[PDB]
Amino acid sequence: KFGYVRQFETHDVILPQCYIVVRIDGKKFHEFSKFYEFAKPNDENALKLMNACAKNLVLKYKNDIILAFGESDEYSFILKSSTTLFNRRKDKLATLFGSFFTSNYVALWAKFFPEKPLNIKHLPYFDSRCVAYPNLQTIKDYLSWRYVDTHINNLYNTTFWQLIIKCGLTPQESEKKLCGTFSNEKQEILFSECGINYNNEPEMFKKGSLVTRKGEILHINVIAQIDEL
Amino acid sequence: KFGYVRQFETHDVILPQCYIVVRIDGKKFHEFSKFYEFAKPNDENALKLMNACAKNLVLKYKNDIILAFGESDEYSFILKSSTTLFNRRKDKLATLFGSFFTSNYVALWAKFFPEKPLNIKHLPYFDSRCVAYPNLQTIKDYLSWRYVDTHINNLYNTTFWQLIIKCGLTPQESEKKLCGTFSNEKQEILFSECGINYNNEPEMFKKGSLVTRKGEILHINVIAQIDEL
Amino acid sequence: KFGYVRQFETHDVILPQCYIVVRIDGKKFHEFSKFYEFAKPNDENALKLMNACAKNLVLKYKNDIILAFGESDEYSFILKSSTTLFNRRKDKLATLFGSFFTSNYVALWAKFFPEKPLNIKHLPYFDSRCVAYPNLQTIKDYLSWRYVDTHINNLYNTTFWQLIIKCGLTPQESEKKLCGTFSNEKQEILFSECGINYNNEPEMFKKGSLVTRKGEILHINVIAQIDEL
Amino acid sequence: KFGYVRQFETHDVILPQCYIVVRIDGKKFHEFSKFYEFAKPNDENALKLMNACAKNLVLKYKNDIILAFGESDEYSFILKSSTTLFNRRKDKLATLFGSFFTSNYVALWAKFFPEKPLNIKHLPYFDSRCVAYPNLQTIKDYLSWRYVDTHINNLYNTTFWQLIIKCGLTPQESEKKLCGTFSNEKQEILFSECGINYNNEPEMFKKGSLVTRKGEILHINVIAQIDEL
Ligand SMILES: Nc1nc2c(ncn2[C@@H]2O[C@H](COP(=O)(O)OP(=O)(O)OP(=O)(O)O)[C@@H](O)[C@H]2O)c(=O)[nH]1
Ligand SMILES: Nc1nc2c(ncn2[C@@H]2O[C@H](COP(=O)(O)OP(=O)(O)OP(=O)(O)O)[C@@H](O)[C@H]2O)c(=O)[nH]1
Ligand SMILES: Nc1nc2c(ncn2[C@@H]2O[C@H](COP(=O)(O)OP(=O)(O)OP(=O)(O)O)[C@@H](O)[C@H]2O)c(=O)[nH]1
Ligand SMILES: Nc1nc2c(ncn2[C@@H]2O[C@H](COP(=O)(O)OP(=O)(O)OP(=O)(O)O)[C@@H](O)[C@H]2O)c(=O)[nH]1
Ligand SMILES: [Mg+2]
Ligand SMILES: [Mg+2]
Ligand SMILES: [Mg+2]
Ligand SMILES: [Mg+2]
Ligand SMILES: [Mg+2]
Ligand SMILES: [Mg+2]
Ligand SMILES: [Mg+2]
Ligand SMILES: [Mg+2]
Repeated sequence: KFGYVRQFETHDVILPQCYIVVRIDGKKFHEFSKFYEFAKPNDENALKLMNACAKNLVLKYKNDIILAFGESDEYSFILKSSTTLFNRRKDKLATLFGSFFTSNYVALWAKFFPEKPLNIKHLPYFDSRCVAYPNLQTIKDYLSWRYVDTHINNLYNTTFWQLIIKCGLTPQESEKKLCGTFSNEKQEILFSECGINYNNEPEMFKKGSLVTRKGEILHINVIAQIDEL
Repeated sequence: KFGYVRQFETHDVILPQCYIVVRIDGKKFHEFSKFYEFAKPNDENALKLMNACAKNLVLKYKNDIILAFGESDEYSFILKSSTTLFNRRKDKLATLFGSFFTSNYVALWAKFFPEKPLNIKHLPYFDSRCVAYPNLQTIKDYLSWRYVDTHINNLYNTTFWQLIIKCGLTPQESEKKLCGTFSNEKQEILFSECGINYNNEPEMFKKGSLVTRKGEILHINVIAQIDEL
Repeated sequence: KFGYVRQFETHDVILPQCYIVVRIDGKKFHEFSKFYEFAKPNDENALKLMNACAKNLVLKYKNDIILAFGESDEYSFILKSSTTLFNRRKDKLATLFGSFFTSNYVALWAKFFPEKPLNIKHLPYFDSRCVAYPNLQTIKDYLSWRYVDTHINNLYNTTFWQLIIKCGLTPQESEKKLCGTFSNEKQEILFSECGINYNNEPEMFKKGSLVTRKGEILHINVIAQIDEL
Repeated sequence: KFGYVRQFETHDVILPQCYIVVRIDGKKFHEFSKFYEFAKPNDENALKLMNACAKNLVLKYKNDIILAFGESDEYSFILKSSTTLFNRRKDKLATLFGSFFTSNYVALWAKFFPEKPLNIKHLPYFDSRCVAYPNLQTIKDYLSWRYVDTHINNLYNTTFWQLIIKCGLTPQESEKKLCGTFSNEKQEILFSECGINYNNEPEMFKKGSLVTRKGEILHINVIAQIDEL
């Protein structure tokens, strides 16, 4: 009857024998972490909750997910190249993982933050993406890339917010001080002038949250994913 | 450094000057509605909640949404043929609307169901799609199609469940009984044997839930949407 | 047995109810035309060959083509927004039109250039493209855009080559010479110094080449394609 | 000015680090070879024409092709997993090989068939396609799939037409006579009843036509393509 409109849709699928990354990146989590007054560069609970949602998800698809890695508002799920999940539908993959994740976020909020509840006008909601990785080397480098990303970001943010806190700086000059440095330089700027050793930093913050199937862990890259299969 | 993995993504975008439909349809909502013991054929609270999320979602993007229409676990949001929202990106449209709606559902569950709190192991989560409609007639027809679908379904399901309830039938001979029947025939099964008149069914069940901008109403297809532009 | 590799293909199609443009443009036609000594930026024979090919093509699909417009090495074919040809498929439409065209080119060459035969090492070969246009305006404007292009460029290159030919200019100072000018300014540069009038330039050069179904004509935009339906 | 129409085009490309195949299959080659009265089901000259074309094609892009394999009206060209050609664009790869090839066919037709020239109303034109293969296994299997199809088809069609030709059979009873047979059974039907030995059938008909870079060979699968890289 009016059914012909269904003609217009698109059911496109990810290429066979490719890994699938589904990545989830929270929308405006700058302002979102501002409103609920998160813990500044790093909120132990906010990050842990992310981990919770991620764990529940890889638990949910325990067969198709090799592992996951979370950063800020972001979390990444690796789908084995052989997966038939959702008949390899991009939309279904992305949207469904995202909704499920979002749903676990909202659900589990009460546990991690009895402090400040959700109000309404300001809510979490997340982006989701399907990315095709044809061979193992690429997935490995993808995962690495995220890991880099977290490393750099925590470094910069940490030595930035210490300067404001400890040395009383404004956002402008704390930036100029940090401009053009190295990884090591900032760690010195942390160690002497901010007076804090960066290795003494908690390990979930530096090296990011990596969920294998079930129980989850935090360390660098040694690719023993090579072994897990 | 590793950044070339971003080389693998796809930013594909809805063709310019096309109306957009972002459709949301809950996953495994049969099991969902069974576990929380929804009101079978129709749960007033459930549908209303759905409506709440919708109202908040067209509120959120006021500029780009013409209107929305909800059915069961489904909602359809129309975007204006000229919209730049999220730069016309399929992924972002779909996934973001999905997260948001979902987020809204889990938030407002506390409100609509003090009866049964959420547990965990059963959580609401929804699928999302983008569709591209090159002209007004098709988008119109689309909406029509949805409405038709809700009218037909509601009639079948209603005479089905009143057969089971009132006359104590098993699903099978209720199916074969209902098999190959017609409109007036179902409604006849309804009033005589099931002792209930169909026109007195709440309007929101029969004709579905239509969200215009801000507040929302429930009737058929008469295109007064044609006038609002 | 090995047949699974077939499952790797992609069957993607043009969104329904969109006019379709198929554009053909010959690769390296600068070097090509330079090799075969085409006449300056205007060769009656080459353009007539192109037109003949296109005439053959709209002859071939008389059912799906509204009309077609040639400029240089370019030819654009407008398929009706309703067409089901090749089931609306990109690969088939681009490559098949391209092939067909290329084949007619190479066929009818001996006709249009009995002067010089084809050699081998340099052969005509053409890029083809599929574009979707969701309504009338867009299509009209596309066509416009093309006609525009042919008109403008006919003027610029004409006066350029007269500056080189008649006035003995080198390209560089002919370019700085023509730089910044206007339409009638250029026509004057043509009329006084180079001794030719641009209104008597052949209407096929100026207003571009246009083929409706069957017989073909050259003028501007008066969109009388409006009526044909 | 009208330029916005260009914003409707589509740049979609092949996923990085995938072998590409460009396959070429002439539309309606049944009627073409019927019209030009080709040789039963194997025309030596037709095949070598096809071959010279593909050689010129691999010749043209010597950098990005591992090799090419032709069968009937078909030819397949394997592009290396790392290729940047046409910036990996679907449209350009398909249409360009399509057109070059078509051009080469029509050109070198003179050489291969001095017997009957091309006419007009019946002209060769070819469908072209792109396929992405994420790994060597699959590209190998692709090729295998092809060689398989040609071997199988050559036997079936050969004893088919020998049954028609020599024993005076009509297509129906040849079709049944051949129905459900095995390889060796068919070669029998060939040796006892049609009087011909399928071992002495020309290796270019049986084992297909394989172009490595430059000069080209006909044998089976022994993948020394593994070493050439
Ligand atoms: N305060 C605070 N913010 C966090 C924390 N974890 C993540 N975030 C926020 O999330 C951001 C991560 O980068 P983005 O995802 O690009 O920020 P975004 O603006 O929310 O996301 P987009 O709109 O997609 O660009 C940071 O700027 C933080 O503000 C945290 O533990 N504490
Ligand atoms: N009992 C009850 N069920 C509802 C209500 N609203 C929606 N539903 C359920 O939602 C379903 C709608 O159909 P689908 O969305 O295709 O069901 P689904 O199995 O969850 O979805 P998929 O797994 O993606 O195919 C119905 O079968 C209903 O059971 C309600 O108000 N009451
Ligand atoms: N000499 C001559 N050249 C022509 C004529 N018509 C078209 N051309 C050539 O066609 C070109 C038109 O632009 P393009 O199609 O972009 O040329 P191209 O660089 O060979 O094509 P691409 O590689 O696809 O960009 C001019 O540079 C001319 O060299 C003609 O009548 N005479
Ligand atoms: N007689 C003859 N036919 C050949 C030869 N080589 C290829 N063919 C034709 O090639 C065809 C291969 O299949 P297709 O190309 O799919 O046939 P088609 O109907 O012409 O093409 P499509 O419309 O694309 O399906 C066979 O039907 C043959 O008729 C040959 O050497 N001799
Ligand atoms: Mg973000
Ligand atoms: Mg981020
Ligand atoms: Mg559903
Ligand atoms: Mg449904
Ligand atoms: Mg060109
Ligand atoms: Mg041009
Ligand atoms: Mg064919
Ligand atoms: Mg074939």
